[PDB]
Amino acid sequence: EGKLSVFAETYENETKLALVGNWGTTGLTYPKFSDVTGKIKLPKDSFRP
Repeated sequence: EGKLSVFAETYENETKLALVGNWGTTGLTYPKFSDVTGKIKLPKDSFRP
């Protein structure tokens, strides 16, 4: 009953644009997308059915 569904999880990673008060995925020494550990890379488009 209802919608039976399975869930996937990822984290988005942004950093300051050379510490100017702004931010984005550039100037980033870490993975653009990651797991909860912060080191494991998990792109939003790396996931498949």
